[PDB]
Amino acid sequence: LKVPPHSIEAEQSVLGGLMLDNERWDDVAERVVADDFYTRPHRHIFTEMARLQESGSPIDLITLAESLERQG
Amino acid sequence: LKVPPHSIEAEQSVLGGLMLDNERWDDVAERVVADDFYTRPHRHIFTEMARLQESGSPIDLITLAESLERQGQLDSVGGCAYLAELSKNTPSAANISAYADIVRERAVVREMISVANEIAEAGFDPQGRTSEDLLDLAESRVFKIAESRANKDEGPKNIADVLDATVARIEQLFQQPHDGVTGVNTGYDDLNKKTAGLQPSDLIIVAARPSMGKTTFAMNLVENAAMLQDKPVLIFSLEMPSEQIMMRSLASLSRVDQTKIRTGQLDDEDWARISGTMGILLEKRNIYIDDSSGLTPTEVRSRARRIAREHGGIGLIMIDYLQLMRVPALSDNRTLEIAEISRSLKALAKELNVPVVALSQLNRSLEQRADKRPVNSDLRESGSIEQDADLIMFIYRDEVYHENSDLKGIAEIIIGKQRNGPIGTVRLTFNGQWSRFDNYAGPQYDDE
Amino acid sequence: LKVPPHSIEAEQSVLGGLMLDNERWDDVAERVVADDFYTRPHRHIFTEMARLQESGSPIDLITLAESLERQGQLDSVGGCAYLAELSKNTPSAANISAYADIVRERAVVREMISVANEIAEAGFDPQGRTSEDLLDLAESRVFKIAESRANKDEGPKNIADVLDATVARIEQLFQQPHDGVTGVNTGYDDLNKKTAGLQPSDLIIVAARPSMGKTTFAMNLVENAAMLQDKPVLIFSLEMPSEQIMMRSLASLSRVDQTKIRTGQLDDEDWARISGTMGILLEKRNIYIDDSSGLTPTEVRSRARRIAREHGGIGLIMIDYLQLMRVPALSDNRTLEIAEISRSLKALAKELNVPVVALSQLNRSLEQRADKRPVNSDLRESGSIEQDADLIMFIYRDEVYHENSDLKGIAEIIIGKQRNGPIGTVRLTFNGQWSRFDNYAGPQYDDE
Amino acid sequence: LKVPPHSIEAEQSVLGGLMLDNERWDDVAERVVADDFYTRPHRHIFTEMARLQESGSPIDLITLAESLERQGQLDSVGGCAYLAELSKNTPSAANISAYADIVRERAVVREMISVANEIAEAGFDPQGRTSEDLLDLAESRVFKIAESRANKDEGPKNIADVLDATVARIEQLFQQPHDGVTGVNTGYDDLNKKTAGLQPSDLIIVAARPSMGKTTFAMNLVENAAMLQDKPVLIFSLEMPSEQIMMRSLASLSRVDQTKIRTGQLDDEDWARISGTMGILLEKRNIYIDDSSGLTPTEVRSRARRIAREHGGIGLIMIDYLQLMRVPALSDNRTLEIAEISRSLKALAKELNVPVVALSQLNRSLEQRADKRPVNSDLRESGSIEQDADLIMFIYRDEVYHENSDLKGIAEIIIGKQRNGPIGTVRLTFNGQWSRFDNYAGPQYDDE
DNA sequence: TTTTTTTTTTTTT
Ligand SMILES: Nc1ncnc2c1ncn2[C@@H]1O[C@H](COP(=O)(O)OP(=O)(O)O)[C@@H](O)[C@H]1O
Ligand SMILES: Nc1ncnc2c1ncn2[C@@H]1O[C@H](COP(=O)(O)OP(=O)(O)O)[C@@H](O)[C@H]1O
Ligand SMILES: Nc1ncnc2c1ncn2[C@@H]1O[C@H](COP(=O)(O)OP(=O)(O)O)[C@@H](O)[C@H]1O
Ligand code: ALF
Ligand code: ALF
Ligand code: ALF
Ligand SMILES: [Mg+2]
Ligand SMILES: [Mg+2]
Ligand SMILES: [Mg+2]
Repeated sequence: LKVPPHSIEAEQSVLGGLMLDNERWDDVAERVVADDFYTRPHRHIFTEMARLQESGSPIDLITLAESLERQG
Repeated sequence: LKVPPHSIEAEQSVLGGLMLDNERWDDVAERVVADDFYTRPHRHIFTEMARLQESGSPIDLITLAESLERQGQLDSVGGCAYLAELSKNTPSAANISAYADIVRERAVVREMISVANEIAEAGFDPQGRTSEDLLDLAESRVFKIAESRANKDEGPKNIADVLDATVARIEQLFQQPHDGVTGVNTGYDDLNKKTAGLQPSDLIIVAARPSMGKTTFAMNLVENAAMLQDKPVLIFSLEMPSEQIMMRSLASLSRVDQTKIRTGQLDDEDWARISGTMGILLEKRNIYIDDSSGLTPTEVRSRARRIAREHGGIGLIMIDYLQLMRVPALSDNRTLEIAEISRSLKALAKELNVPVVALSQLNRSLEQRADKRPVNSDLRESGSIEQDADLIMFIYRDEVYHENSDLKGIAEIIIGKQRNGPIGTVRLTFNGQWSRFDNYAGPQYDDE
Repeated sequence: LKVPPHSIEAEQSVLGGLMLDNERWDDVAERVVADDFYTRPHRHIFTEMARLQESGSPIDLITLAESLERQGQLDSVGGCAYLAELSKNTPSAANISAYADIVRERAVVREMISVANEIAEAGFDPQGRTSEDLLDLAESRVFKIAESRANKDEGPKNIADVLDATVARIEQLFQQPHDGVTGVNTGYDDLNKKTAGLQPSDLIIVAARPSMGKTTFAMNLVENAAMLQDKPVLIFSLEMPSEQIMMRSLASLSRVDQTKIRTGQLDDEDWARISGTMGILLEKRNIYIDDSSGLTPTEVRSRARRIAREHGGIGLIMIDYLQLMRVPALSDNRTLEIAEISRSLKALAKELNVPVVALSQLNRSLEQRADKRPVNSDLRESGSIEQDADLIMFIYRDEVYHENSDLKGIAEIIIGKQRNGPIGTVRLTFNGQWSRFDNYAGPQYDDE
Repeated sequence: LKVPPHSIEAEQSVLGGLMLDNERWDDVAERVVADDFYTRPHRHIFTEMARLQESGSPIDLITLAESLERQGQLDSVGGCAYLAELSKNTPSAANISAYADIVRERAVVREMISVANEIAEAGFDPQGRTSEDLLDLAESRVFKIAESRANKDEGPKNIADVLDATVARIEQLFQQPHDGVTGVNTGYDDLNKKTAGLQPSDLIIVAARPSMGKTTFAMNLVENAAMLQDKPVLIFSLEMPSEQIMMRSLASLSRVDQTKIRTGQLDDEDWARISGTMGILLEKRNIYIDDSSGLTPTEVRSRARRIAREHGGIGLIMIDYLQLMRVPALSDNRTLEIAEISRSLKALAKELNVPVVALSQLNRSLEQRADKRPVNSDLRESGSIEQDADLIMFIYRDEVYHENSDLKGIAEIIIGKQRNGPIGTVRLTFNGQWSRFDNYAGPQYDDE
């Protein structure tokens, strides 16, 4: 089982920073997309993050937790 | 087991936030109330908070703890540590609106779930109630749910409210003495008399046959808007590269034969003029160009939003042109695709409160007629282009069709539609060499 | 477990009665169906009985058993022995009707129980659904449940009652000393002669090409109706903001060129007239404006009923315009979507007993003819728009198409369809500056 | 084991009717012969009656038993007991026409099966026969079945018949017209000739564009049928309330301008006419009208059967209109939904033996052509409407499309299909004021 | 399977 090329640490840094700040969303929106993330959990979080952002709502742990909870 | 929905953390944040800043008290109070919480101690804290606010006492930890201790509810809700933890987990007070909005949503869902349980309880056991009564209770409960929302969806509005807003708008328009130009200045005084500028929230359209000056006129509008105000203007050039557009603009502003610019056979005076134009443009710096091809309506909206957010709003956006945009979801039916694009452009204008100037092409049926001036029903593939547009300007140069025309170098701006305003024709001198439309100083010919 | 209420005795008595006396099968069919039975074997037996009866085969203990064996359901239902026991249990079909109603009540109770269960699940597992989605779901389920109670009592039956009801209405109208007008007063004498006002329970339609004046005419009818009666009038402006609608209606009533109102260049006399209009509007307070975009037929019904309930009925409903309404279910077939919208609006008018005025657009095929007067088959996407409307009015302004036309500032209201009246043309004056249509007091031209 | 199709009841009913009435034996003999049955003893009986008719002896129980006893066939046919039973099965001798046709139809089907069996036999065992022999044998058999049917409208008339018809009709015309009609009266003499009335078990169709008199014509047929018979008539008005339908009927029967009735501006003379009409209608009391909306083929069948059983049969059924019925099961394919609806109506029509009139709409393609007269291909969603229809009438009014046409107030009924008789055009006068059609007494232009 | 809206080429009156 050859290891597919991926970097979890970079993904974790990107997801955490976006949680910290909202002004850089554009910086990452152009660069990466939901399909970019390797692990499905990260893919789910980014999709929820995008859904909140395009709704014009603040990004935070509580908002993300509820939004992910809504979709199960 | 099924746990009724609730957000303890959000309940913590809303309670925590107000203790720092009380200015957002109205925002939290109007949005949510103590009945929205799922945990009883939180309801007790908010009830105390509302009482303290009504008493004029500042909202803070010390005042809250004092009130709870005096009332004896401090033990029930915790204490100094518990209330300190309440504010500790708050991410930011500014976000409190979202936390309050979340709390409202959880309460609404709980209210709906309770109603569903009440409906199920009533249905399972008639308790002497007939079928019709059960329908009535369901209707009454549903109406209550739609009643407890407190609008939130812009339902029908009484006429008294509308009159108050409209008369206010007219009164403020009275004060500012603009004398004709309510919207963006077009730069051609004959055109301002009819359009009164490019009004915000409009979908303007410029249409003409190929090589009639459609991109030459639009760029003149963009140049005049940039120099006659201070807000950024955004250009989506899906047809030509950015370099070609700028080569024309230098020729227009500096009034230098664009053949020399494109070819490089420039003299000393031409260099002097171009240097003057460059200084002016770099002094303002409020023009943005995006020459990417085949953009979808979503990409157009996203990029416009970012420019507006960063630079404090937009003043005008131009699209060149409408039919080059793509909607991949609707690609089997070109008629539906064009209708979707037109609707999106109108929606974008409303959202940003900015005029959108989208160019368009024309059918070939115009060329089978004895009279070759355009009409509304010539717009290409135009299902709803004629219906959504609030203003339609056609460019017609008679010299193209009749060589011996008397109107040599006199273009006509035919206003084919204007929702709020008259229609007519405007004559402008066309200097193709400089890629420019100028005011027609000649004698005014009455329009029929 | 929560066993749903049921009465197998009524089902068994009905089944025995059908097998004994097949003549009373109508009594069962007019109260219950195959799916009303608590036990599935009863449902299979009823369905087989219906198939046999529809084929002319008698419903007895032999034919039903033979049919079940051929279809293979004889094993699932139990066999001939179960049918034999059902025959023994039921004495006679003398009281079959009472049992059928009980089974209908049980079937209804099972349905409302299921609806309550579904709603509870949705609240417990919204799966991301917003509060509105469940609200509309609750409304639809209530409407479906009440549907069985709408028309389930009587069918054709009497004619004597039809004559009694009809003659009574003629007497009421005869006694009432009205001047030909029986519906809402349009405000234009020539139009009242042909239409006799906007009749209740009708679907009126106004159509024309872009910028012909569909909204200008429609708002004039709204203003005249509001001033000439007391019941509220409701407006759905899916296209223009409420503010723009008010500016037009403020210019029409006060007769002030709307150019000044829009631009704010008003003198003292204009402010006097606008003040007079505001006084009159605020005295009545029976106009409601809703400018939400993209409303489904369900939302239109919900908001219309709420206004009627609060203010004791409606007098007129205006929609601007048909094609802008949405039906997400039928979002693939546009033709079916338009057909559904038209059917719903006609039903809404009948339900509330109030004329509904819905505007519409026209095809481009009109613009390829020598005679450019609209006809019924020009309505856009119009599957059943022509087939459902009770009255269709077209707006034609000749001066738009011929600059030399003698009819300058004259509009023709072409009545393209009317089920219960003549068709013809009515000529009015168009004052665009004021956004108004006026009676054509000038010389009258007989209509061929 | 596949049992060849047959109709035992038809055989028994035909035999009994012949025994009772002897003057109609010729009609039965021409339509069906002894060999056309399925059971040998019944064929023997028919041979006995044919022999008796050849000798001229009366045909009845006594004569039939005498002939059978003399020939020894009395025991073969079960004796005199079965001879009496044959008449006991027959309700009446007048209805022998339908039973004889069924016997002929089964005979044709049996012959087809035998030919198919012979075809399989030859193909399975060529015996040396070339493919040409097999094909020629098959072709000859097909022609025998097709040509061994008699009937009418089966080819070009020869010369001898034409000459006799020419001289015969020339002689008759200059003396008297000699109109036969001899059909289920529709009230219009010119229409009875081309249709022989509305024959039972058919599925008639009326089609036209919106607002063409489609409902006006159907109501006139229902009224005329009601007065000229005693059997009840039924109406399913899925579009207009019973009040509006009754208002039109009062205007039509009493010949009163229906605008006055709608607005109530009547006088003493008009009230006298209406009172007279109400007396006549209540005297008969044989019209039933249902205004339920969105019915299903099951619901109409149940209601129609109930009315028939209560009052002993239905003389006519009218539906307004076809496309408005609903079939929830097939609620995804409209084409299949309409196909099921049309099939169900035809099944009901033959099941009750009563004409069924169903209205239908038309496409918009009709208006595209230069000739706007409808054709059978214009029926809307016509998956199977044309196939099942036994008679199709289109309503046309040239005045609608041409103001200067000389056919003012003239409506053409275009028969686009018919089982028996020709297809042509029938002119009528359309008095819209009274919501009525009248016989075209004017110059009867020769139809080309 | 049916109804709708847009292009482009031919033939006729
Ligand atoms: N140097 C020049 N001299 C004269 N005419 C020119 C020159 N450069 C461009 N034009 C003219 O300007 C016209 C407008 O071009 P353009 O705006 O690209 O048309 P559109 O964008 O409507 O297709 C063209 O018809 C072209 O002939
Ligand atoms: N100040 C004005 N002077 C002259 N004509 C005007 C003025 N304001 C509006 N109009 C005309 O009134 C018409 C009204 O258009 P509108 O009511 O929007 O039609 P629709 O609603 O069918 O699109 C427009 O065609 C416009 O040209
Ligand atoms: N008083 C009247 N004067 C002239 N024509 C009338 C009058 N009343 C009704 N009509 C005409 O009778 C026709 C009947 O239409 P209708 O039968 O409802 O159409 P459909 O064929 O769709 O059922 C209408 O087109 C209407 O114009
Ligand atoms: F060349 Al073009 F619109 F025809 F830019
Ligand atoms: F602008 Al419109 F009908 F064409 F309101
Ligand atoms: F008026 Al209709 F079918 F078009 F009854
Ligand atoms: Mg261009
Ligand atoms: Mg409008
Ligand atoms: Mg009708």
